[PDB]
Order: sequence, then structure tokens, then C-alpha cells
Amino acid sequence: MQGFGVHAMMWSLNWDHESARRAIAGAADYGQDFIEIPLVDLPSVDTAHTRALLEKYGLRAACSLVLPEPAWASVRPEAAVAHLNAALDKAAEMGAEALTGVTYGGTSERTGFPPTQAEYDNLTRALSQSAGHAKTLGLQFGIEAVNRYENHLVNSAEQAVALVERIGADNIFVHLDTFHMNMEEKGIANGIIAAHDYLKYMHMSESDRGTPGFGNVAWDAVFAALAAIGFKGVLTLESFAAMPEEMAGAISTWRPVASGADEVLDKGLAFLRDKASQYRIFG
Amino acid sequence: MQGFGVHAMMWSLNWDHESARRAIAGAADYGQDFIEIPLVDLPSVDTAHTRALLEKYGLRAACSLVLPEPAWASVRPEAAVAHLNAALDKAAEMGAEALTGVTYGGTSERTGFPPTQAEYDNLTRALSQSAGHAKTLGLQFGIEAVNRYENHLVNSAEQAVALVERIGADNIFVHLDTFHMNMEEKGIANGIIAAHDYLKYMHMSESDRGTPGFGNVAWDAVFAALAAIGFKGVLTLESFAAMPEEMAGAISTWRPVASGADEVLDKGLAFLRDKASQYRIFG
Amino acid sequence: MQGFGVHAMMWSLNWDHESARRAIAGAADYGQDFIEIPLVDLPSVDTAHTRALLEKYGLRAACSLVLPEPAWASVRPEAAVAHLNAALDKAAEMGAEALTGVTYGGTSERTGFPPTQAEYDNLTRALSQSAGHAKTLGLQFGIEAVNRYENHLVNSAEQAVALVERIGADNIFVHLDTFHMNMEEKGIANGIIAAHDYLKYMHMSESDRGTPGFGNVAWDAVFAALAAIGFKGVLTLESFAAMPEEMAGAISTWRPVASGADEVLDKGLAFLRDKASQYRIFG
Amino acid sequence: MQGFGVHAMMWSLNWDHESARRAIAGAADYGQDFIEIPLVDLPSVDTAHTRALLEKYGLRAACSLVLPEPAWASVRPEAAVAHLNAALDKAAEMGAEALTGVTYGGTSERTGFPPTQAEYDNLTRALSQSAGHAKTLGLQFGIEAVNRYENHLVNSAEQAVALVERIGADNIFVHLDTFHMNMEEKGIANGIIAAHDYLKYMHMSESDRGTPGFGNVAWDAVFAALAAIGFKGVLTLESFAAMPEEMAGAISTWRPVASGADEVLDKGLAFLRDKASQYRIFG
Ligand SMILES: [Mg+2]
Ligand SMILES: [Mg+2]
Ligand SMILES: [Mg+2]
Ligand SMILES: [Mg+2]
Ligand SMILES: [Mg+2]
Repeated sequence: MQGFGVHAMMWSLNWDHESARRAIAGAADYGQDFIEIPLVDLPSVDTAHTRALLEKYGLRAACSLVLPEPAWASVRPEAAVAHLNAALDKAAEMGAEALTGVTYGGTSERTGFPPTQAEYDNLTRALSQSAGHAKTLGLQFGIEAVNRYENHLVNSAEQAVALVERIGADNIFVHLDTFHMNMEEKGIANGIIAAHDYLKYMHMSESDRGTPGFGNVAWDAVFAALAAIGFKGVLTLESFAAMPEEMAGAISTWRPVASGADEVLDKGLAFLRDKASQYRIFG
Repeated sequence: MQGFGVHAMMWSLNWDHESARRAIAGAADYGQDFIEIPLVDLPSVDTAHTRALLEKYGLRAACSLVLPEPAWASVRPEAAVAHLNAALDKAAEMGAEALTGVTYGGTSERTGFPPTQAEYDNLTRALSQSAGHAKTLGLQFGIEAVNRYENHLVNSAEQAVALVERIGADNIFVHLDTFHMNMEEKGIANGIIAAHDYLKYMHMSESDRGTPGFGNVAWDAVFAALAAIGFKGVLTLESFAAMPEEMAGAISTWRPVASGADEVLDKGLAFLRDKASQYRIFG
Repeated sequence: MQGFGVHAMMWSLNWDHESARRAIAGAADYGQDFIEIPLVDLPSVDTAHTRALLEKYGLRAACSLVLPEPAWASVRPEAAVAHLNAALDKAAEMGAEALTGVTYGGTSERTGFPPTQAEYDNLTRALSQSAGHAKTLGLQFGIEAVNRYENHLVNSAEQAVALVERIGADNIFVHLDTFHMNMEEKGIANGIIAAHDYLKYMHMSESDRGTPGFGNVAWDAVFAALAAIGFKGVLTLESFAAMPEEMAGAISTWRPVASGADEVLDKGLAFLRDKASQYRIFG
Repeated sequence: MQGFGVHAMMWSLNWDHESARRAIAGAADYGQDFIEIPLVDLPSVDTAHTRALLEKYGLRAACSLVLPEPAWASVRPEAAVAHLNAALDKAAEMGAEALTGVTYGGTSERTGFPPTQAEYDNLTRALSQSAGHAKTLGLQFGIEAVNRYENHLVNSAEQAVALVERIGADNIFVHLDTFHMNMEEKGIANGIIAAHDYLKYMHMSESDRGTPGFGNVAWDAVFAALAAIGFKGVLTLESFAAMPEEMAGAISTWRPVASGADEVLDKGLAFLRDKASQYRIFG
């Protein structure tokens, strides 16, 4: 998996038939190599229709998700293995090449206490079996580290690496998010250096979830480190600029993040492509 | 109020006789002008004792708090005023010069929706009552903007500024926190510039609540902005280095933030002092 | 004198009838407010022609120069005055509103020693009289600080400020250059802050003379300081991407600075615009 | 060679008996692994005295120089070889482990033209010769890139690496300077990344030659790239704070650079120590 990507939420929150087409056509109009397709309601996604659309527009894809609370692997690992295996099935039917995201828990998961060894044991056994199922399907399996307000289990790149190393599956990769690294990494580039050869997917996201290039992420440090470790994964723009006010509660966003999704695709995709070139990413 | 401050959390977050002695003498060993005292249990504070220790060490003080849920001003403004007024009576007894912090709601407050006009009506009237009560005691009243995960009402400097102008008191100041601006401000210095008329207090906190100078906050942009608007207030360090594991739920940190408090105090107060000199912060 | 500007060197430094139209038409095409016209060989300037082009394309102009060695003001102030007064004449005929740049010495000036009392007295007397000649014409007069390898007299913003105060003329402004500031200012924002009373003109130039936004200049600090001091003048793009190799010696530049002037124009101009909008530079 | 170093110029540029003592005791007092010994006037450097001091204080050493004009290698390669070999003889006698710096030319060298093939031909043969002499003495040989105003031949790390690869000698390393990279590298970390195969020595110097951490150098990007390429080498502090006013012409510095070598050693070495530990520079 290598090239530039855009998250489908730049257009669509749902994945009905038309939403799928509008997002896929848009990502192709912006010359992306990948679209990242969110899986929120597994019954509702038509895998054959999505595969046809991708073929029409010469686009590749990865899927992402967040485990629903009944499937949180830290307490209910068997429900997680079922839900992730189900997700991997529809990913592989779609033509996607990986499932990534918060594949290990929730984005409002707290126990109130530091993460325990019994929790990390459930995670290890849950992710071990599903990545296995991913391997039988030829898919890769990602783990996105997120900030301490969303999850208590995987916050820093170091914790994601330690999880991957314990499972021992060569088809699991570490997935980092510049919005979350901005809070969690002691110097954002240190997240990328810790991940090193496990790092195969990035969410390139401004510090306010707006337009990359216009916030607090130290993009030179980020691209310095991706270049120095020889990064050859996917760089996917993640922004909240097209989120309606209804989505507020699910994403903890209470006021507009940018002027509009048009501005974010125009300027944010070109910024990521021009920084990639300055630092000879994929060179 | 002008000068350098350190939050008492660097030595404890209880405020019994012993914790007060340890924190106040600690802040004096480090040549601070101010200590920031958190008011967590109003019936338990020995205000007279604190006052005598402050005079003994020649230390000045600000008080800060977070409103408990029964008193969140957005939904229960009468309860907010009764609590804020009692906290102000304690601050004045100790000899503090201001009450600041999350004085309008909680740090775990959500409605699931963006802030509505009736919630701001409630905030405006509750803070205008209590700012008046603070005025009768000779104290100033502060509003600290925090990030979207802790609160949905006052996130950006502009919001804080617009709320001050609505209340129309002359003893209310805006209070910014670089850890929170690192998420909420579209370029951190834009927060300081927006508040140029009302900014009188800063929390100088690193992007991970660790040691200032060793994270992702753009300190040169922060200090340039403080210098250019002619900042005339307090620069208080805030870090979670002294926080034991048992506090993890109340602060949502599940990983140590630094080596030890002694290191944060040593390295962080020196960094802030050196950046202050470089940018001529107090003349 | 307010808005965005591009230096004519983006097209060519020659200013015959062909070069002026191309440069002025090019500057209009990119929506600029000002073009900076270099005055090099004075007798080859048709100024009525240039004034016609300007008012046809709706463009304003400032003129810039460097003193040639026999007119260096530190040692030959009378020759400085006559040369400056002659540049001011043709600048006025063109309808430019200001003459700026290294109006006080050379870009290869060096005595081997720190600048002396007597050298500054020569500068003062020379610029004092030429600034008065500019006043009768309606022109403003600028002093551009440059780095220690090009000049030994005006390197820092505070030097420029002290010189302007010394001269006592109300029509001289400080001109600063982000490329030179990157070497001379102890934290680039401190030059902008120090000049805050007299700063009316900027050279927005990347650290390698390439494309602004793709080097080592800390643009968030630059723009934060501009906004916070309430900057009102012109922001002019300076870059060497159009210079042929025969210019190498004249600009101490031994390798290409970028991959073409069209790229620097398209990407660099839009970067200065988006940054200005982010920090709300012009309201 | 591996560890932290400091330039003897922080104490003196003369290397007589008491300056050698002053500087070596001084470096040892700040816990340095290395001291960099300038070689300027060869017949006055006592080698037995210097070697004895180094072993008493547990200090290792590198020597450095600039070629005097009669021996610039680009135009007089036989003369360069003589001067380099004699300097190498002194360095070996002192106990030093390498000769580095501007070993291919001068710091006010310029033809007025971009560098030519024939010039690089002379460098290649002269450096080939003397690096083989250095090999006979058990020394490595360094080449330091400097900025376009000091030298027209070796400005970017890329040029350094190409030269090193042409000569083909297993004891030549690349040596970079953050002060010079801040001008020459399009994004400062790109130079470190370009040299990843041959980078074994850094001058850690602020953008104004003052105190590292209080200027314009992007230290997070610098230390990140160093970490990510797995740097094993020397991080040597370089600053002009201790240099008398009579030395202005040699270093093109016309005004004070910081506030004294004392503050520069104290705060700068502290800043490099803390940055080095943040990014885990040596494991
Ligand atoms: Mg993400
Ligand atoms: Mg009233
Ligand atoms: Mg705070
Ligand atoms: Mg300029
Ligand atoms: Mg050097």
C-alpha cells in the first residue's frame, strides 16, 4: 500500500449507493491513489457496487472502522473477533486492501483507570485471531493510535508498536494520526521514529481537524521523519470540514472546523503533495 | 497581577496544612512570584493558615477551580453562583488576587450538541453575578478556555473574548492554556492575538502536559505573540508530572507524563524564564 | 501603501519596453496590488511608458535599488545623494509611491571592522537629504536591513530603527527581509516587534531564496508578529527562481533555487495569501 | 567518534600553553566527550603539551581548519595537499582522531561563477591524497559544507556526499553545520537525510551564531532526522560569544552575538543535552 489517500468523509458520512459514487468520483477528480472507506453499518454496504465503482474510476481503497461498544475487545474479545472478521469480509469483497482505524476499541472508551494487563491480554487475543482471518483473505490489518480523551489503551506510537510486536503477525501495521500525535507524542516526529518499519498508514490531519498547513502540526518535523525512516505507506487526508452539525456528538466537534470541504480538498491535498515532494516521499 | 507562577499540582492536589506548606515553600524555592492554589473542597480549606504561609514566604496567589456537575452554569446557573461565590470568599480569605480556571462548567461536560443560546444566556448571567461578588472582595475573575473534549462551551480565545464582552464587567480576564490552544487555535498565536484586550493569565503547559520545551507547542509563536500584544499578566506553569496513578480518571492521563516533578520544575521553569528573556516579556 | 506585491525579478531585472509590459502584465495576472521595480541602469528607464502600463493594468509600484560602490553612503555621501535623488526622480515619473532597498550602501560592502560613528554620520546626512528630496516628490523612503555578509551597517531591525530615529524624517520606513532576518534576528519575530513603529514593507523570501513555505523561515512566527503589531504596509514576494546563471556572481547564488519561476509564483503567492488570511493580516 | 563536543573557540582561538589548558579544563568541566581544536598557526601548537592535557582530563579531540588562500584546493591542489598533510601531522601528534572543517577551500572564496568541473577535479585529487595520508596516521578526514557567501564549492550536504563518493575513501566523512544548513538546505532536515551514509560530525550552532535554542534553527527537525538516520557521531557546539571585537573581519560578525560564553556554554549545552535525550540520540 503506497500513495496519496483521502478519507471518504470529505464527501460522505454514509455509504449508500450514491454516497459511494460521489466520494469515489471526487477522490478520482483530485487524483488520489486511495480512498479510505468507513464501515459504520456493515449490513448496509453493497460490496459488489463498491468494487464496480472503484474499477470504473481506477481507484484503490482501504476500509476503516471504530469498534462499537458491544464489541470492545478490552472486555468482550469474542464479540470483537466476530465484528472485525465480518468487517474484513466486506472489506475483501469490496476490493479493499486493508482494514484499519480503531480496530481495538472505542473512541469514547474509558475505564477511569490506567490500562490493565488483563485488558491488553484480551486485545492481543482478539486482534491475533482477526488479523489471522485478514491473512487468509490477503488483507492487511491496521491499529490507529488515538489521543487519551478517546481511548485509554493505545495512545502513543510506542504502545501501538508494543501491541503489534506481541501479536507477531507480519500483516498488522501501525497507523498514526498527526492530530492525535500532536497531543500524545513527546515531539510528533518521535511517534514516527518509534513506529519505523511498522508504520504503513498515516492520517494527515491538522491540529484543529481543519486544513493541513494552517494549524499547529509541525509538518516539517513530520515529513522529515517519514522521509528519514523510508516511509512507503499511504498518506490519507483526514478532516472534519464536511461534517454536518448533527455529527457533533459523535466527533466531539462543536463549531465549524474550516470554511468548507472544497477549500480543504483544494489546499490540503496540494499541501500534502507539495510537502511529499520537498522531502522526496516515495522517491 | 504580573509575573511568573507555578500551579500547586506540582507538589499536591490536596490542600491540607501539610500540602499547603509543601507547595508554598516549593514555589518559593523556585523564585516564583505566584502559586496557583486549586480549590477542590471548600469546607476543608484552612484559609487563615494559607494566608500566613503566603505572607511568611512573600508569595502571591491566584485560586482556580472546576465547577462540580451540580453547579454547571449552563444548566444550573443559580447553583453555579452559590458555589463560585463561596469559592471567592475562600480565595479572598487566603489573600489571593483572583479566581480563575473552568469557572463556567466542567472539564467532562457534554450535551452531545453544540452550545445553544440559552446555555450561553445562563453562563452570561451566572458569571456576571459572581464577577460582581468578586469585585466586592477586590478580586479579579478569570475564564479559562479548554479543548472540545473537556467542555463544549468555551473552547477558543474568541469564544472566551465574546463572553467577556457580553458580561461587560471590568474585572473579568481571559485565561489561555497552551495545551488547549494547541488543539483549539488555528495557529496558536491567533488565540493570544484574539484576546489582546483581556488576556491576563496563561497556563504555560506542554502539548502532553509534560515539560515545556519538549513537546509540540510552538513556543516561539506563543512568546512572540505575548510580546507583541504587550502581555502584562501571569505566566503559570502547569504539568501533570506529580500526579499519581490514582488520579488518572480525574485528569484522563494513563501514562506518566515525564520523569519526575523535580525535572519538570527544573527544566520547564528555566525554559519559560529563558524564552521570557529572549522576547523581553516583562521589559 | 497596503497589499500584496511581487518583485519584477520574477520575470526579469532588465526594464526595457518589453520587460516592463511582461512584468506588469504578469503581476496583474496574479492579482497583485504592487510590483516592485528595480532601478538598475537609470538612463534606460522610459518612465512615461512604465506609468502607462501601470495605470492600464491597475497596478501600483514601489522602486528598489542597491547603491553602486562609488555612491556608497558610508564613505561617499555626496555621490549617494546625487544617485538617490536621481533614482527618486524616475521613480516619481513612473508613478511609484516609494523607493526602498539597500538605499544606504552596497550588498558587498565590508570594511573588515564594525561600523563606526563616522560611517553612520555619513549615512544620516545622506539619507536625511535624499529623504527630503523624496518628500517634495511625494515618495516614501525605505531602509532594508540585510545580513552580515552583504553589509556591515544595517543588519538588525533595531539598527534600522535607530538610524530612522536618528535621521528624524517622518517619511522613512523600515523594510525587513525574512531571508536576512532568518540570520540576523534572535528569533525572527523579534525584528518585526522591534520595528513595530516603522515597519511598512516586507520581503517575504524563503530561507534559500526559493519558494515561501518550503524552507526554514518560521512563517507562523512571522505572520503572528505582523498581525499582533497591526502591520499595515506591503508584503512583497522575493525569490531568485527567475535569475539566469549570468547573475550568479551578483547575487552570491551558485545553484538553482527552485524548479522555475512559474512554480514559485503559483505556489509562493498563494501561500502568502492564505497565511495573510489565516492571521487576518489586512483586516 | 561519538558523543558531545565543544569548540575551543568558546575559550580562545590562540592555542598557546595557557589557552590549551584553559580550553581543555573548560571542556572537561562541562562534561564533554570531545573538544574541537582549531589549527591556525601550525608552528606554535605544542603537541606534547596538548596530548598530555587531553589524557589527564579524559577528553578526546578533533582538529579543524580553513585552508589559507595560497593553498585553496580548487585552484592550487598541490599546495592544499602540503598544508593538509602538515596539519594532519600535527593533529596525529596531539592525539586527535580526525581533521575536519573547510578542508577543501576558504571561507571567503569565490570565483564569481558557479563551481566548475575542473575545480571539483582539483578538490577530488587533493582530498584523495591527504585523506590517504590521514589514513596512514589513523585519522578520519572531514568535509564541512558552508553557506554560499563563504565558499562556492561545498554548500549543501548533497554536494558534500557527491564529493565523498567521487574520492572513494573509506575514512572521509561528511560534516554539517546547522547555521549553514539553515540557509543552504531546503528544509534543514533534508541535509541530514541526504548525508545519512556519511554524516559523522555536526556543528550545532544557532542561526545567529549565538545560543542554541534561542534563534531560528528548527531543532526538532534537526534532532528528529539525526534520530531517524541513527546518527553515530559528534554533536559539537559552535558559537561566537567568546570572540573579541578584533576578530570581526575574519568571521563577518559586526556586533555582539550573545551575552557571554558563560551563558552560552551553560544554556546551550543544557539545551543540546535535553534535546539529545528527548530524541534518544545515542540509544
Ligand atoms: Mg484518524
Ligand atoms: Mg448590578
Ligand atoms: Mg489549564
Ligand atoms: Mg530583499
Ligand atoms: Mg561550522
